[PDB]
Amino acid sequence: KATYKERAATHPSPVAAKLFNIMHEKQTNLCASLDVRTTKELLELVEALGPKICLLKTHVDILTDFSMEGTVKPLKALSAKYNFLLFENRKFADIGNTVKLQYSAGVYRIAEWADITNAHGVVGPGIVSGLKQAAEEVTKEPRGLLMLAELSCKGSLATGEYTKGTVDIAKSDKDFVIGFIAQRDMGGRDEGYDWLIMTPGVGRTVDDVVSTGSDIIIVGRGLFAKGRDAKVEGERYRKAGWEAYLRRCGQQ
Amino acid sequence: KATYKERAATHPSPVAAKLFNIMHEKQTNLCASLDVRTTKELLELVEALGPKICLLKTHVDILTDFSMEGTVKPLKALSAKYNFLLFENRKFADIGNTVKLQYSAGVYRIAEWADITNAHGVVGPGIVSGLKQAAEEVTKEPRGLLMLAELSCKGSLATGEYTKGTVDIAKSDKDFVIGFIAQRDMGGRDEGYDWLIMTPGVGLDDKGDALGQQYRTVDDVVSTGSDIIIVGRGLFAKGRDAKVEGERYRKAGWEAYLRR
Ligand SMILES: O=c1cnn([C@@H]2O[C@H](COP(=O)(O)O)[C@@H](O)[C@H]2O)c(=O)[nH]1
Ligand SMILES: O=c1cnn([C@@H]2O[C@H](COP(=O)(O)O)[C@@H](O)[C@H]2O)c(=O)[nH]1
Repeated sequence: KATYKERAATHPSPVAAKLFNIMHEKQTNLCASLDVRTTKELLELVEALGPKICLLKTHVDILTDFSMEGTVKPLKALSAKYNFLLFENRKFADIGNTVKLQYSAGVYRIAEWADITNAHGVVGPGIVSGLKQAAEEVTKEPRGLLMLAELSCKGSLATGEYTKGTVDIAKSDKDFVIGFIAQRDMGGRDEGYDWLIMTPGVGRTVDDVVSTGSDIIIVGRGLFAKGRDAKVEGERYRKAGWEAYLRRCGQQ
Repeated sequence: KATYKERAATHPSPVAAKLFNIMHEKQTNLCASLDVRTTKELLELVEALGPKICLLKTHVDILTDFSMEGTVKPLKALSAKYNFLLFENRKFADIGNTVKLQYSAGVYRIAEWADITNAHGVVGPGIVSGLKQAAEEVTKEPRGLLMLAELSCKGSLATGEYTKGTVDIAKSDKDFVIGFIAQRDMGGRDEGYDWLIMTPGVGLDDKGDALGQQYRTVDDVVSTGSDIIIVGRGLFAKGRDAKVEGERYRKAGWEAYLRR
C-alpha cells in the first residue's frame, strides 16, 4: 500500500484524508477503544491518550451520564486540542428513516459529533445510502462510514461469503464508505479503492495485524484496565504500531 | 404444521404459547407494522386495529414524541384491552453490556414493555444470551426473541448460508428464541423446534394497485409456511380505513391458514 501521507493526498473521502494526515503527522495508527461507565472516566482517559491516538472509539450506549453539554462538548474540545477523530461504536443495522434517525437524532445525536461510524452490511446498501443522506442533512462536516466486514465475537457469521458481500456493498460508494472493521486486508487497490482497515482485538499481536494489512490497530482495555497507566500504554502501543508500519513494504 | 391451538399447548416458550393462543382465540395471524411519526397517530391506529391483530410491531425510533407515560403506558393498556402482544422493531446487533443496555435502558427501555424483540444473528449467540439475561433482570413478565433470518431489503446478505447460521443460533435457546423474521419456513420440526415464522411485505393484489402488487400475496406466504403476516402501510396509508383493512387482511390470512 501507499504511505498514510500518500493516501491522504489521493483519497476521495475528506474524513479519510483527514485521518490519514493525522496518522502521518502524529506518527500513530492507534485507536483507543474506551468502554467506561461514566463521562468523568472517559474524559480522564481521553486526556491521557489524546497525544498518542489518531482515533477514539466511544461507546455512548453504556454511559450512565451521557449528555451533549457534559460529554460531547468536552470530547469535541479534546478532539480539537489533541487532534484525533471520533468513532462511535453503535453498530447500525437497519435502513430507511429508522436508521437515519438512530444516527441523527435521539438523545445521542451521533451524526452531529461522530466523524466516523460503522454499519452491518447484512441489511444491504440501503444502510449506506440512508446514513449518507442523514449525515448530509445533519452537518456539512466530513463524515465517513466503516462496514463491519469481519467480526471477532464468538459464533459470528461474518464468513468469507458475507465479507465478500460486504466489500461489494462498500464499492457502491467510495466517497462515504472509507473502509472496514476487519481482521485482514480486503483488497480493492486494483479496482481503484483505498480502504482503511481498522482491526480490533490487538495486544493477535500488533506486528501480526499490521503485517497482514491492518492500517489502524484498535486497542481497548489493554490501554487502561487492571491499574494500567493509560499515558504509558498509549505510547507503548503507538510505538509498536508505528514501528510495525514503517517495516511494512510500501508501494514503490 | 399443527394448528396454532395445538402449538400453544406444547410450546416451551410462555410468550409463544401466549401468542399462539391469542391467534386461535381471535382467529387472526395478522401483525400490524406501524411506522408513524407521532404517538397520537400510533394510538389511533392501534385502537382501530386492536381487535384484528395478534401482534403490533412498533417503530419507536421514528416517533418524534416518544414517552413512557404518553406512548408506552397507553400502548400497554391497548395491548391488555384488545389482547395482542407488542413487538418492537429495534434490530439489535451487538453483544455484552452494550446490547443489554440498548435493550434495557436509554429513553426507550424496550425490555420493560416489548413482549417480543428481534436480533441479527451475524454477531453470534452472544446476542441471544445477552438479551435473555437483560430480560430476566428487567421484568418478571415473559419475553421472547426473534432472529432476523431472512431480510427482504434490497441487496441484503441473508443468503442460504447466513440463514442456516442464524437458525443454528436460534437452536441454542428454545425457551427464549421463539422464531424468525423470514420469507419461508425454516424447518426444525424434526429436531423438536416449533418456530414462529413472521413474514413482512405482504399484499392482497388489489385491482389497479401496482404498489401493493410489488409484494407477495397473503395466500402465497401463508400457504408456503409463514405463521404470521406482517402488514405495513397497506393497512392505513392513502386515506385507508385501518379497521376495514385490518379485517380484510385478518380474513385473508386466516382463510389461507385454514386452507393450509
Ligand atoms: O479487554 C478487552 C476486551 N475486548 N476487546 C476487543 O474489543 C472488540 C469488541 O469491541 P466492541 O464492543 O467495540 O465491538 C473485540 O475484538 C474484543 O476482542 C479489547 O480490545 N479489550
Ligand atoms: O408499505 C410498506 C413498506 N414496506 N413494507 C415491508 O416492511 C419491511 C420493512 O419493515 P421494517 O422497517 O419494520 O423492518 C420490508 O419487508 C418491506 O418490504 C411493507 O410491508 N409495506
